[PDB]
Amino acid sequence: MVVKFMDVYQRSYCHPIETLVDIFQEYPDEIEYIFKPSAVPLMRCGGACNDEGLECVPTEESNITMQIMRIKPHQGQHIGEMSFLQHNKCECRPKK
Amino acid sequence: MVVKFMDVYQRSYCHPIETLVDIFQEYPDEIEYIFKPSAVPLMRCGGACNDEGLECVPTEESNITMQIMRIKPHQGQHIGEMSFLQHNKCECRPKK
Repeated sequence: MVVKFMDVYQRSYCHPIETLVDIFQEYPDEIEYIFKPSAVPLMRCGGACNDEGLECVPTEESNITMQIMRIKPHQGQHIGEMSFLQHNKCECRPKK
Repeated sequence: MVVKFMDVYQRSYCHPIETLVDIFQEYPDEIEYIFKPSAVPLMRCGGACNDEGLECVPTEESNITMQIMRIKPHQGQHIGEMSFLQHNKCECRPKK
């Protein structure tokens, strides 16, 4: 079959999407660590907007705490809680 | 609460993930066109593997056809069918 355009557009439109997010990218100051897993799944805004003058951005957010394996040379592996930001609501906004 | 490590790793482990994929990326030979929506959601392999000599790749795939709006600046627009690859099964394999 074929997905009809209106259906394709609505499902591709700006909304919260579970996304794999690199841990080190979120915690840029932890330069001595390697994390396992290296990326975790987090709800993040993504998708289209009606006119190019707009971008998909969060209008509501919250945090989630996860146990992450933190590995630094000579310190063996540690399992530690790390907090990550999630997007609960998304809307199209003018590119500032 | 806190998501326990075993669950964190399991949810982060190589598997098919609904991913927003840039159409022009899947069809880089379609220069003249602006697609709308510019990206669509497709199931794509993503996630961690146990050791770094491995990468998450598809081991079963399929196709999905969607009606996409094709725009040629100052030339009008057409709604047309476009085929996209989908990943149905993923596995961690050597980075040959």
